[PDB]
Amino acid sequence: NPFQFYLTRVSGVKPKYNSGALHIKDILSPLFGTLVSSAQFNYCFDVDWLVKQYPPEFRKKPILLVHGDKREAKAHLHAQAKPYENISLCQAKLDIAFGTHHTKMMLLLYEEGLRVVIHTSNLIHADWHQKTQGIWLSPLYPRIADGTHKSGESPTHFKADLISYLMAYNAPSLKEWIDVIHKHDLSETNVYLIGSTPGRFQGSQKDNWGHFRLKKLLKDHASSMPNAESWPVVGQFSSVGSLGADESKWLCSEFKESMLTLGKESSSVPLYLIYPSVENVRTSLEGYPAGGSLPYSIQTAEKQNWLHSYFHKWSAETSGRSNAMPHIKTYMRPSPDFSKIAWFLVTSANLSKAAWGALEKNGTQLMIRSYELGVLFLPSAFGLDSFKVKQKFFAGPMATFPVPYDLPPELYGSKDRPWIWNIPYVKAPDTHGNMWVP
Ligand SMILES: O=C(O)c1cnc2c(C(=O)O)cccc2c1O
Repeated sequence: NPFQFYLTRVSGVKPKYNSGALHIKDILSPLFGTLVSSAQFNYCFDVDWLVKQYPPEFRKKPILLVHGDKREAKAHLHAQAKPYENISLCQAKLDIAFGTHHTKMMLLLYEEGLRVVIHTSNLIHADWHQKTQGIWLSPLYPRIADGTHKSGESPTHFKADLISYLMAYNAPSLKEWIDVIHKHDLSETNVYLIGSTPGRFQGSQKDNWGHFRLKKLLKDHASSMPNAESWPVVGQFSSVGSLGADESKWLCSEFKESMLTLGKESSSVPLYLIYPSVENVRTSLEGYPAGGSLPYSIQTAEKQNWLHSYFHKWSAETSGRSNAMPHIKTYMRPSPDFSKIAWFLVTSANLSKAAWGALEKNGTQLMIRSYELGVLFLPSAFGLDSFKVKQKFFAGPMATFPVPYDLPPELYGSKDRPWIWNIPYVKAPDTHGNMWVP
């Protein structure tokens, strides 16, 4: 397949639903390359667990942990890593309030080249156990011969864009990785990088990040089709931020407007949002504890009940993952009969202004609070007009895109409620016999 989009392994599904899936031990295996050094960008780390996922022969190679923790949380992470002399830490600066470091990425330097992994899982056991998570695996990027002067750039500008993302940290440990990337040939890359970094961007920088970055890519590298107004937008996420008192504040005014862009020309486009119901969580493989990773608070939700009429259940029969709660986040543009898609994005970014950005200063400035990272699949980058949707995710022309959940999405029933993690659920027990009492 050309897309190299994978799901993580799920404990408890039949082997046919894990055949093409990846565990972190598979990604770090010597079959993928002979490791020299690695950088782990993430949010939450269990360092003891993380080191055990590297093959024994590679467990003393240098590891850089890139995180956003401050104060006591920072001290706790340093204490976790102190027993391992080969682990260094890089604290991503977070100068805007309520921002976090959500980017999930591995940089893997081998004897044989370089690989980039952009994914959705925290580096803790539970995120790789029974959740639906997404992985994009780069090709093995060869080193450019010393003395050869090549760009090593792809038609999607991935090399320059990844360097630009890392430069935004202003961090000495990442300048080392920038120099590594400069020395490798990334020309085979067929995805576009979509990142968020904290800041206030105007003018020439407005299109670099967040939902304006997506809009720019869709204007430049996708084509509008007739009846484009009939092609829905689908967003699928594991958390929701405060979006405002009604849909016109942000969701349907600037977010949806960026997502409905196609081509360079001058809305009743349906918007489907997929987010687990309480029943989805109760009957999941993990039971109610799965909701520990779906952190929608009652304080936020009670301020935006208008939002929940957009919500659709989690269903993933196509990949055997209906009971594996989603921590992947995806956004896409299906055709009116959901048989084709105009593009697909997998990312760390949840449905929030912090992650995607919000316009400020009379619409002249995009303010982003957090670090996020994802990759965009555009048909034009594969020589196509659209992607056909793969009917079964793990089944057998390889130019069909593996969408990991069912289409069309199913609207919440009248008795369904969105999972809200900080209220009790004591009416019916979960798959382990327990209630939820936060
Ligand atoms: O992967 C992430 O980016 C991420 C960020 N935050 C949380 C929280 C929280 O914000 O307290 C609670 C539970 C899960 C996550 C999580 O998975």
